[PDB]
Amino acid sequence: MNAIGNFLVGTPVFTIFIALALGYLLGKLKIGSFTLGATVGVLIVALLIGQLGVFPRDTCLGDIFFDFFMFAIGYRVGPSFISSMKKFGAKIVYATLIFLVSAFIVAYAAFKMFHIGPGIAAGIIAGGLTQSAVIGSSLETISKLPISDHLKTLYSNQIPIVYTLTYVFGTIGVLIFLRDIMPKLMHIDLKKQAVKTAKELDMIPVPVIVASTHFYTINDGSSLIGQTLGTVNTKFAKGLVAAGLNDSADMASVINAGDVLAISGGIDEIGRAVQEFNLLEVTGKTKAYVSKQVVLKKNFSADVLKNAQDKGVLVATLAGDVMDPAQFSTLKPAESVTLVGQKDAVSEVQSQLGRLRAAENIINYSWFALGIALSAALGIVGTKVSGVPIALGGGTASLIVGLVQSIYRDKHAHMDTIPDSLLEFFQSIGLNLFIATVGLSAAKTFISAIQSMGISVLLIGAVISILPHIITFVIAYYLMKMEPISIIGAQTGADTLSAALNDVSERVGSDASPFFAAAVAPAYAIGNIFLTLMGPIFIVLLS
Amino acid sequence: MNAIGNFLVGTPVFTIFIALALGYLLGKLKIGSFTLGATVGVLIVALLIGQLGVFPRDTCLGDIFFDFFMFAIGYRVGPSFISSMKKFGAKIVYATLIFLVSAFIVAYAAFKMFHIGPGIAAGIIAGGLTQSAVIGSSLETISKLPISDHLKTLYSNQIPIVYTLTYVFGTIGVLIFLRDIMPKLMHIDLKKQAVKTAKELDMIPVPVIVASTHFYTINDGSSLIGQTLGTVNTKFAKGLVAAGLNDSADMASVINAGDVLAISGGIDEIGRAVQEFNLLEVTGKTKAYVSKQVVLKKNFSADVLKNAQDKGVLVATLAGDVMDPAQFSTLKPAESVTLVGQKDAVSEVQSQLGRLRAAENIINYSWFALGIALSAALGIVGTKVSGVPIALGGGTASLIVGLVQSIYRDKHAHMDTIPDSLLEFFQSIGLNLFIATVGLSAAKTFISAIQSMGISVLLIGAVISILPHIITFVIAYYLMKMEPISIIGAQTGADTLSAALNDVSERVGSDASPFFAAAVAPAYAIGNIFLTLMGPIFIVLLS
Repeated sequence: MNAIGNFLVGTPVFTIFIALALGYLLGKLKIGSFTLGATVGVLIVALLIGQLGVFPRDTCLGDIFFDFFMFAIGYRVGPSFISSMKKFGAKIVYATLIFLVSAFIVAYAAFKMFHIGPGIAAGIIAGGLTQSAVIGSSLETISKLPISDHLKTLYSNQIPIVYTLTYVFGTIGVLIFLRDIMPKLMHIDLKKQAVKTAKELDMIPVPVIVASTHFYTINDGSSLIGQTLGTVNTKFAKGLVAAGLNDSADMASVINAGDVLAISGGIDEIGRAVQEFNLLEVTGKTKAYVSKQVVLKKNFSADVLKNAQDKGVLVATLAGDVMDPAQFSTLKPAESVTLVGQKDAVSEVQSQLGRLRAAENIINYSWFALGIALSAALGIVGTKVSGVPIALGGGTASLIVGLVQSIYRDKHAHMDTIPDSLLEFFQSIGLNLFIATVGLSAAKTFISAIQSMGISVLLIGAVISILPHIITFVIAYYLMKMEPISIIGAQTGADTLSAALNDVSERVGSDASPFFAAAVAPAYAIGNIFLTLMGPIFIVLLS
Repeated sequence: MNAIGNFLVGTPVFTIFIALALGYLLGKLKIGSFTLGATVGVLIVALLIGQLGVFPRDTCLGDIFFDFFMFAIGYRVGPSFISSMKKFGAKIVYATLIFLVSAFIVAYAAFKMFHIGPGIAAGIIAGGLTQSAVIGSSLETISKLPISDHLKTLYSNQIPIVYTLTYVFGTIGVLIFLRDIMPKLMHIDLKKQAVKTAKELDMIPVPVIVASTHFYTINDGSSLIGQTLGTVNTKFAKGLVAAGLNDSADMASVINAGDVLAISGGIDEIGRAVQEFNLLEVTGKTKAYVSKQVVLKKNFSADVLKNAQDKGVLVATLAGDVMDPAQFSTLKPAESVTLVGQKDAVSEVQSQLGRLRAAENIINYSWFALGIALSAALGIVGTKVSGVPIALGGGTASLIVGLVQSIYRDKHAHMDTIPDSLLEFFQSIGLNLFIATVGLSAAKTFISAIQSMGISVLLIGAVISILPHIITFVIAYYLMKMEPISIIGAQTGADTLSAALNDVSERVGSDASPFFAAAVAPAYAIGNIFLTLMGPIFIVLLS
């Protein structure tokens, strides 16, 4: 099997993209009502592939794709972050500070009970709590510690092996617990509860009757013949604007036989007018009638918005449904109205109302590249506390950069934005590629550590990974009376388990995935910082 | 400036994603009617950034993104490749074999005239003809050559520097020549000529009147009252099918007052029926009426397709427009019909006609990963000819894999496909990232080679890069009577200038970009192979 092993180690792209192809197929497997999922299928396939030969750890593609994934989450959760935090931010910050202290207490108790060594303790924590930087901080701390050189070398060798052994369960077992067992224990369905919580806020509006233009043709003998376009437009009720005879929007032309009288507005109102006047619909071939999206200026005038109907343009909300005239005064700057009608009339009221909103299909390459560059530059930033180095790291820096960038783009919508399909693809493939890389990097060491310290360390790692979640769940749900989706998001952020984000978001759906990411984000930063600090203090205490 | 240089070299992601952000902004600059373009803006910004400090060449991200770009082109050009090759494939293969021999003749003549050394000759060819593997093949050949060790070392040192000096002009000047000067010299507009050539084939159909369902409400006193749904459906002309009273598709129910009579078909025909019966349109809230896309089976029955109208389902082409019944017999297997109507009736005729077609919005992660893995595995393949190693390489292997994968998916459409927006994003960012990486890798050597062999080598490289294009253009347009877009594509493929693909495709537009890529692809492979072989023979001849 030396040929297969040599080929797989020689070509890294082939291995990481053949573990990402069979991994998804394995993830699509459904047993009963339980689906393995893409992340678990990739972490299972990558280990078996990595048993074939030795694979060095690749920090060149995996880290960049993880940065892309974190930026995708931060950009997708941008607009709703403030609204989510105003409702549930202090509860989440009080649940992130309970999981961490509970994990500290449980780990200390188990380590004291089972006389666990310092290196094994730091490896177990780094694996079960799914924090990789713990191994580096522990290496630095054990280097500083005044111990014998042989003991320091022994601990520094023990740390990576225990981390690799425990990390396998700390990604599958914890994810299964907080994704399948947890909703059942809380007597709720993940999808249903997330959708209901998102409906409690203004996230998922009902589908609205879009207001469009129909090119009706006037037949001879109609009562509309002999009357001006302005007269007919005034005679029409709200939600029915005459956009102009033929291709002209002038208000003084008379309706002679053989002319097209384009009518814009809602479907039911247009149908009532059609039944009233016995008009005949014709699929008119004209490119002079359009719907534009206008971002209101800082001092948008109410008079022009009110008189756009008189000018011949239908004003509607961004969704597409026509809005009541009384809503005109309630409108505020930075809100995006939609003007539907003739080109000449829509290009003037837009000129007096604000500026055109950029469509979602166009991709802002400069925006995306600047976001990635700033994410890297911010992840560089760090500082040392009590001789222990900490930093924002790729995850936190990318999350913050995505948040601020999406908030700025939402505030000023005249610039283009990265499409949601692209963001979803990056969110999916970025985390899965990182999981594949780490699984391929650590499979032989895992099977070797099955033989030595095989059972005790694995079981203690499972206990330290599972028990804090249980106690924090009991405290939050039975005493702190949270909502289930917030509990799950706060725990996922506190544990710093990025693998759970993709799976829980895909089970929730795109409707409340922004809510889940918003719940995760504040927990993620505090969990990252405290878990990074968790290793060195444990080493100092135990040894 | 040592702090800035150290930070830029230390963080590679920051540098390559800050040269990709300012690069696009510089590319958006428009002077007169000439736009620099994304690729030239990135190659200009990256050189200035690379002058700050020394940057090692990164073959880890750039090569993978180039593979992604080539796969994106190969997948986008998949379905139309055979149709394009049947019309213009031999002309393209006869223009790829003229550019290469012309370049050989011109390079040999210039090298003999100016007593050009072997290493400088191989570097000039590798730079002007934009083929990087030439430097490696030349290094191997000069290693084999029985020359003095000092002379061999001198040539091996000279090759990279001359390549770096000449490569700057061989990417900007040639692109400008074949993108701006060439259309003007051919008295055609690139966009207009490409659109006309694509219209000559069946690529861009005119927008078609989509056939949909309107939920009309029967009012009291209507002539439709007292008649069965089947009777009304039979009384309706072609293109007007009664999809069922209320939410039931049964053919025997009578039309009582207060019922919704959903009518499916074309807008103008529905409007004529509305004028005939004075029906009132209502935005009915029902999810039981849908349009599905059915891929016909190998033995699709004509009887069921003919009687779908009687059953209550409108059959239409994949575009959306209703089709004539006489077209039913002309339909063939693997063609995708569209069935519009009630859920119960559409889920049965589909069951007897074939299988549902997968929507474009869904992304096939397994398909994409398998494509990338097979591209890498095929790029591994190679062989040696006359002691000179050649291989398919990333470009050719990825192009072939994308072609065959897209053709297979088009043949069997029941499986999902990678979205076109994602393919476009990869095609854009993949090449630009590679350009940024190579420009950052070679800027100090470029400015240094400005001082030594600054003018003569640069001018000879420009001549060898430009003149073969001119003579092959004259031969093709004035004697071989080609079309302009085919000439441009064949030359771009023969020169193996992947940087021109993105810019010419973006100027052409998405309408005929598949035609341009199809014209490029066969030229690309032969150009790659012959340019790879071009170096060693020149070294052997000159020295």
